[PDB]
Amino acid sequence: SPQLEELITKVSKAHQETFPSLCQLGKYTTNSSADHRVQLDLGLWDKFSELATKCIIKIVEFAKRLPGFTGLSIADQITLLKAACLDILMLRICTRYTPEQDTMTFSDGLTLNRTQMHNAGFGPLTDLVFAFAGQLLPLEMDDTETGLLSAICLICGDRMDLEEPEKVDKLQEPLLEALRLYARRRRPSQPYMFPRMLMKITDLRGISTKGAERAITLKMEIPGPMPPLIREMLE
Ligand SMILES: CCCCCCCCCCCCO[C@H]1O[C@H](CO)[C@@H](O[C@H]2O[C@H](CO)[C@@H](O)[C@H](O)[C@H]2O)[C@H](O)[C@H]1O
Ligand SMILES: CC1(C)CCC(C)(C)c2cc(C(=O)/C=C/c3ccc(C(=O)O)cc3)ccc21
Repeated sequence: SPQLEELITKVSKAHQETFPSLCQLGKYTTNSSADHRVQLDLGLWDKFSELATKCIIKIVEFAKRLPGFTGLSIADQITLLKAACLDILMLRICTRYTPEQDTMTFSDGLTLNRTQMHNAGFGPLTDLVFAFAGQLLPLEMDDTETGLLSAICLICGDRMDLEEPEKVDKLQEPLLEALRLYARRRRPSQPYMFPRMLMKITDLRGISTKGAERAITLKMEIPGPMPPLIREMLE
C-alpha cells in the first residue's frame, strides 16, 4: 500500500511532465485550410508531423520513468513502444478536445478545428477520432488516470515478439491495481469507471489500427517520406 501510493504518483508526474494539460497551454490558431475539407494541406501535415515526432520522444521519456520499464530488455522496450505509441498519441490528442469549439490542442498550443485535423492528415479517419474523443468526455478522467491508462496500454505482455512477456505482465499488474484504487477513491459513487477506462483501451486499439491504415494511404499523398520516428512507430 505505501509502494502502490508511490507508483500512482510516479506515473502521474511522469505523464504530466511529458504531456501538458489543456489548462496549462497558451492556445493559438492557424487560418490554413480552415473551412473546407481537402485531401491534404501540406503545411498542416508538416506541422502536425513535426508535433507528432516531438510527442513520440515525450512518450519514450514517459515510458522510461515507469517503474521497471528500463529493467526490460532494450529489445522489449522497443517492441512495447512500437506497439503502443500510436495508441498513446491518439489518446493524448483526444484528451485535448474542446467540445464547445470542436477543436484539438497540441503540446505547443496549436489548436486545430475538425476540418484542419482532417486536412493535416486524419482524412477519412477524422470523425471517428473525434467520436472517440467525444465518448471519453463522460469519463471525466484526470491526469493521473490518463497517465495510468497510458502506462497500462504500453506495458502489455501480449505484444508480438516480446522476449519476456511474463516479466511485462508482472510490471502491468501494479498499474492495474493502482488505477482501480485511484479511480474508486476519487469517485466512489461511480464504480463502473475503472472497467469503462479499461474498455477504452480496446476502442483505442481499434482506432490505432485504422490510423496505421490511414498512414499507408497518406504516404501516397505527401511528397516525401514520413519523419523517421513516425516510420519506426509504424513498422
Ligand atoms: C515506437 C516509436 C519509437 C521507438 C523507439 C525510438 C526511440 C527514440 C527516442 C530516443 C530519443 C533520443 O533522446 C535524445 O535525443 C532527443 C532528441 O534530440 C532528446 O530530446 C530532448 O529534446 C526534445 C526536443 O525535441 C524534448 O522534447 C525532450 O523532452 C528532450 O529530452 C533527449 O533528451 C536525448 O536523450
Ligand atoms: C501515423 C500518423 C503520422 C499518420 C496517420 C494519422 C493522421 C492517423 C496519425 C495520427 C496521430 C494521432 O492521432 C496523434 C497525434 C499527436 C501529435 C501530437 C501531439 C501533441 O502535440 O501532444 C499529440 C498527438 C499520430 C500519427 C499519425
